[PDB]
Amino acid sequence: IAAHKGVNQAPVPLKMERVGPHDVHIEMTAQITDIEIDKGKIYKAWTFNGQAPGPLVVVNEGDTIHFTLKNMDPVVPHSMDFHAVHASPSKDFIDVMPNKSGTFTYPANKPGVFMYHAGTKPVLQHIANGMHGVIIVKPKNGYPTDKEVDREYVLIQNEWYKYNDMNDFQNGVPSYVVFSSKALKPGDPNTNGDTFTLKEKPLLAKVGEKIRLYINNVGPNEVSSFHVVGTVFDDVYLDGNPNNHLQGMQTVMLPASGGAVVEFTVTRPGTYPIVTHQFNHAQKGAVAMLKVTET
Amino acid sequence: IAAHKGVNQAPVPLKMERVGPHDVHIEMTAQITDIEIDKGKIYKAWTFNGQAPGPLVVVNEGDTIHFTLKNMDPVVPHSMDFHAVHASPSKDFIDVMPNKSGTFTYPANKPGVFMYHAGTKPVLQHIANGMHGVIIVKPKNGYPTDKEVDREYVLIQNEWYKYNDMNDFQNGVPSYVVFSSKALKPGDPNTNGDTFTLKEKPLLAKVGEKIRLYINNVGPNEVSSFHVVGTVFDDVYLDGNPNNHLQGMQTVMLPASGGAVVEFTVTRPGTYPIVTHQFNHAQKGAVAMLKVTET
Amino acid sequence: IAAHKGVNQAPVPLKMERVGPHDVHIEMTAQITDIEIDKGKIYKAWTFNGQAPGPLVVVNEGDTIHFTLKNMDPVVPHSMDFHAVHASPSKDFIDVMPNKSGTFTYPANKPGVFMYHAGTKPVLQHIANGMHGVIIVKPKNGYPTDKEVDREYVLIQNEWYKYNDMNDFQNGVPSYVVFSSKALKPGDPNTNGDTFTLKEKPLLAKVGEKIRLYINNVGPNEVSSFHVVGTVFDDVYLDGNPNNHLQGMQTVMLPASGGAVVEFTVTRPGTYPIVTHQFNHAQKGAVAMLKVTET
Ligand SMILES: O=N[O-]
Ligand SMILES: O=N[O-]
Ligand SMILES: O=N[O-]
Ligand SMILES: [Cu+2]
Ligand SMILES: [Cu+2]
Ligand SMILES: [Cu+2]
Ligand SMILES: [Cu+2]
Ligand SMILES: [Cu+2]
Ligand SMILES: [Cu+2]
Ligand SMILES: [Cu+2]
Ligand SMILES: [Cu+2]
Ligand SMILES: [Cu+2]
Ligand SMILES: [Cu+2]
Ligand SMILES: [Cu+2]
Ligand SMILES: [Cu+2]
Repeated sequence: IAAHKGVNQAPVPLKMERVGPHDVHIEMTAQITDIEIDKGKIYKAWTFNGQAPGPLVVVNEGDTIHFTLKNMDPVVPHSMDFHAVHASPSKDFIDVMPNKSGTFTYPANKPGVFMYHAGTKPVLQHIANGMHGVIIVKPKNGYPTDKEVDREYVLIQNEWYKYNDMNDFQNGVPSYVVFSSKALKPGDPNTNGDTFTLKEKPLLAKVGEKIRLYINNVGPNEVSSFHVVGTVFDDVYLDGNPNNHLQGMQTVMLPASGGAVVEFTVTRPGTYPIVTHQFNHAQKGAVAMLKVTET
Repeated sequence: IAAHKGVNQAPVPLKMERVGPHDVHIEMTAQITDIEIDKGKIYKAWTFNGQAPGPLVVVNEGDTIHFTLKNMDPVVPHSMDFHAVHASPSKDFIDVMPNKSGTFTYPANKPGVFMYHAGTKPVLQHIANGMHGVIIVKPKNGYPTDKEVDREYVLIQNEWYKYNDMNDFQNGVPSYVVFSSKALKPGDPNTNGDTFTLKEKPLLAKVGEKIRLYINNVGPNEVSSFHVVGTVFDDVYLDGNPNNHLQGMQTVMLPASGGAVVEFTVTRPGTYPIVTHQFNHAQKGAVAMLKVTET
Repeated sequence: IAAHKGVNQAPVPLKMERVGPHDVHIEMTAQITDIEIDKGKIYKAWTFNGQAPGPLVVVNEGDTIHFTLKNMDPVVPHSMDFHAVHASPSKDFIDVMPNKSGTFTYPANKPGVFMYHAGTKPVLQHIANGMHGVIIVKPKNGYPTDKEVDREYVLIQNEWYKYNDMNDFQNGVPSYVVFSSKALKPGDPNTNGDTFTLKEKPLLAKVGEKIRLYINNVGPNEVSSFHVVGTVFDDVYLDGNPNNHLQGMQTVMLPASGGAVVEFTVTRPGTYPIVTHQFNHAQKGAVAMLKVTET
């Protein structure tokens, strides 16, 4: 796009603050930012806050979100749809024009691990170019396995295609399929959808821990067969809803936009790959690593 | 096919009548009928009753169906397989030759939302060319959320490929992916798998209602990531069996031939898109709309 | 590969023996063996024991497996990952060099129907070339429907691509998609992933029986929409874990590496096709038959 040539807007931190016992303000940007998705390969991504997937958002079940989008894009409108919320899409998920802001308010009344993404037509173009992320809604009553979990991380799967190519987006296999991790607590990694960072800087854990991953497959196009090598999921909550409780799964099927909370024990020191078991995607970049040490 | 050149047989209405407290007669045709699947694009479909997907069939759990197929096709045999039924496929799902009729009888002893389709080899050819549809079997004891539902519709997803091209059917991406809606009660829309009708004439509902959709992904080839923008499914029954009960899902994973009953509340006036969240398919036509008014 | 030219190593039988009330020894080979995947089409497969998928392994919940791999391949390293086990992947799923042996030990503490496969990079290459199979872990307390089942078989789905072509493995549609059956008890068929054997020598059953299938979709790349024509699954246990219990499903969604125990009644004599309902795959070979006789 001519107005995007040479544009690379520095990442802006997410802003969020609680404004009542059940209300939270959230302010994100829409911005065009170079991301290295594979070694030597820069995708000039359409992003929230300069990250793809965008920044993690976490609220409590029953929170109403007062959401502000500041469109830094010089020429393309953007918008936001959170899958967490009940809202009127033709009122509340509408476009914010270049160099403008818009504020929308809506409730998050269901617990889980929800995709969010731009809702601007063509939505496929916006998601593929990098406008996706996850919002976690914490159940008012937690999960029944909460006492057993020792450590937690968030992982997101997404695809990357040929650069802003709608033909490829609709009809082509993905060029890369990738994991990223978004921070829940200080010290957690916070990375972008690329083929390498979570291999070279693996997630960390300690021998014997029960790990929880909040996961979502944001697509745009592919389903995910989520698997952690060398373990079996003790407990899985589809879409992160506590009611949806499965046990002893080797692999979790995730639709496009599909989330889960999975929990597994790592019993031995060493490095545990984390994959989509659709191995063409795994080979095209969708392998993270978890390093488990006596530390 | 030479005998299909210029053939466009007018749609014939489904016939069905109850003949006992647990027996129902059903009579459908197999016919070759031009359907506009996208603006300007006519697919000379292989159809039941001149619709693709075919007409909706609804029976009660425990009903035995006495099924008659009248093959109006001048040259191609057709047949019918209902996924609802227990039957001998090599006896009961057999071909009916051109210009002949055949009657088969079999029980529907499980509740849910079942695909039906032609069972004539190559089955891929018959389904892709348009020989698919849904039969709903109503649970003897309803669903536990029945009292909460205010309005119901049926939606079906299917793909369309290059015209009667077996190479494309087996190896090619779909050209279109589409929703249609089939009527449950007088006044309900009854449409065909196309890219536009449910956008231009959206399904209707009223602010605050709990909506139930009986859905099925008939394929032939793709899985579906079913999602309704601006809401979360309060309750989902996999394959429409009341036992298979999930809560608070943002998106429902549907295999090829996969069904569900999903229920969600629309809280605000406006237009709610309904998608497969595999966005390449959504962009190739698989977006329906639900218009929610203070009416 | 030059060292594989003209190599066709005769299948070697699986070896397994119990060595304690909760310990079992297992010894498999890695070997290069010509398999006919379709009529006239020989794939020089990378295999365990000369079968693709490899031989069936069955242990009891709580068994520790002492596993030996003898690499007969003249030049390629191989390894083994069982999805059943808790293990350190970077210690326990490591390569065995040509003409060497390696022994690894790890527990199987969860019941179900688990994929196993080579864990040697690129893992996609190893699985696609034929290094996959299933290990069943029998629940300590069986399934709640055990008393109702009259007959059991194992079925595995896998794909075959152009011969050792990593580009095709990653980016290409499968050339064949196939079922095979592995023996649970003397007299059961034991076959390889091909387009024809289970059509020409169908599985056998008797009118009125409840059949259980232990199934797994090993991929490498595709999800499976598993369906048995002319019946509905009475009971399904996702991943073969008794807790994960669904009822009355027409079709079961299986991710890549995904397993299940499904149970269905055949009510009438005749031949029942067994498919992935993603019909492009079915047309490319993924149809088995079950012949049901008054015998
Ligand atoms: O299980 N992943 O190689
Ligand atoms: O834009 N569909 O959620
Ligand atoms: O034709 N398979 O249901
Ligand atoms: Cu309060
Ligand atoms: Cu506010
Ligand atoms: Cu955007
Ligand atoms: Cu969405
Ligand atoms: Cu009666
Ligand atoms: Cu009759
Ligand atoms: Cu037909
Ligand atoms: Cu079918
Ligand atoms: Cu003991
Ligand atoms: Cu030993
Ligand atoms: Cu190997
Ligand atoms: Cu694996």
